[PDB]
Amino acid sequence: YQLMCYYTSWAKDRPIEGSFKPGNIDPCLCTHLIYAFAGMQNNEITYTHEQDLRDYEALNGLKDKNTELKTLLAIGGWKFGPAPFSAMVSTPQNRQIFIQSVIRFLRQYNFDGLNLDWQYPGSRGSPPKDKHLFSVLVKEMRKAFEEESVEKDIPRLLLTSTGAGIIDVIKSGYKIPELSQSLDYIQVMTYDLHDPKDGYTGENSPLYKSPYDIGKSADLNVDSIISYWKDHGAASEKLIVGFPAYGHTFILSDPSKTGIGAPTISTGPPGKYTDESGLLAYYEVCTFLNEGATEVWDAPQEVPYAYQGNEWVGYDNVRSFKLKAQWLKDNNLGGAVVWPLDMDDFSGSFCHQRHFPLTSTLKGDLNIHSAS
Ligand SMILES: N[C@@H]1[C@@H](O)[C@H](O)[C@@H](CO)O[C@H]1O
Repeated sequence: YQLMCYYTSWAKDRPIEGSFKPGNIDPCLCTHLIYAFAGMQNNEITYTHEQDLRDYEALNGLKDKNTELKTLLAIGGWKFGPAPFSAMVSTPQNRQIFIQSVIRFLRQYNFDGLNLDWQYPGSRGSPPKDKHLFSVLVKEMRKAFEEESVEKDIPRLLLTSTGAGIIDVIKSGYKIPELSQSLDYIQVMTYDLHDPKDGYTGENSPLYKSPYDIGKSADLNVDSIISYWKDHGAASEKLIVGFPAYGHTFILSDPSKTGIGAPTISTGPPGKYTDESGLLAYYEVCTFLNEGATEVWDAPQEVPYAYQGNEWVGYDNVRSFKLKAQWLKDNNLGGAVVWPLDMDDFSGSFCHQRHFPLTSTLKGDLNIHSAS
């Protein structure tokens, strides 16, 4: 199995004790490390900020301590949006320019591969044709990586891609049979399945359906999502399950109702270090628990959730990860991806359970392999 881990670029911009630098990561903890996000300019891959080139050098410099470790560069993301991709895949000319720049760029900075993260190739403003086009880009990109590897004579560069965790998004933007043929891996976004927008309390990455999940919500769970992918042509070995190191905060309209499906008003207040609304890193949830937040286990969905006053949090802990890692033996080889690493108690300061409690669990249960 593979233990992939995301390293956010804006993580080192958090308050000192909440700041995570690329060289602070354990080289033997993951099998694949993915870099926050790269940018695009003139249908050419490029960095987001000059500071980045220094993160690349430090990120790949870990391959000295762990020779089997592989690093990938991710382009895309939610903020990025579909617009730039739609325009880059529009013509074979633009396509060939991106692909070559991705090769030059990746080979120059010592990356072993590229992670495409086109947030939804068929929705959010992307036309239906992009479902077909996205497929073309992959087949084309896979082929050049292949030629480059033959002529230059070096291990081929990996090509992965994220995949929707929402049925209706998968149907309009992903050609799974063809895609599962050209990609090396598919990181499935099995998280954010419920958010304060829904209007009720829900869970971030539930393993199973909730006795309250009705209609399309019945599929809003790891088990159902993975099965849809598998049933539509995706190879189990190539599927990589999403493991979030954070939770989502809601605000109960009645502190009397603190269970799943409880009526909500809005997202929760920003956390001390991760400054957003609606979220809380794993280590930030530990403080919440430590300050008297009533912790309860969701048996039907196999995940935890806690609450304080009118503050509700749906997250994941070591127990939910272990339970999820055992389920992962659905020949769901390949394995899991931690999203994001910097949101795990990397220092042991907040959750007094040593470094990377969540990732350490996945690593042990997936028996991560490394002659080091
Ligand atoms: N590439 C990022 C990932 O960090 C995240 O796993 C995915 C689904 O949320 O969103 C993307 O934009």
